[PDB]
Amino acid sequence: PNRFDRDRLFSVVSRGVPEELTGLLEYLRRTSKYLTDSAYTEGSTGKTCLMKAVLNLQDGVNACILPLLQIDRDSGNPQPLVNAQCTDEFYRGHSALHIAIEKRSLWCVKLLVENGANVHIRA
Repeated sequence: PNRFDRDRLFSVVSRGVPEELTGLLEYLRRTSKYLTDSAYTEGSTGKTCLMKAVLNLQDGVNACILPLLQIDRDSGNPQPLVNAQCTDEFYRGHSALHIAIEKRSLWCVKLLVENGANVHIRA
């Protein structure tokens, strides 16, 4: 439960259960890496864990988002996966804020903007 991989982290966030997220901070402070690294994001497009987390919601609730964002800001590159955007020509610049706004929800927008972001970021 210390060494984390993209696939298992994506499965963890997908279920919306935040109990097994104990270990992200320990790994990030042990291997000296952030959560915005290529090791956790898609290598073809640039999709990150926040993206998969917000693409799946249980009737509009995903409790893992709060622990994920707080741990991200607790340790991360000056962009806490809120300005890190896709790179594929199909979806260049596509960030988490647009994806959150897509599903026709508002709370996710509240949290994403509150923790800080670049609302002017464009795709």
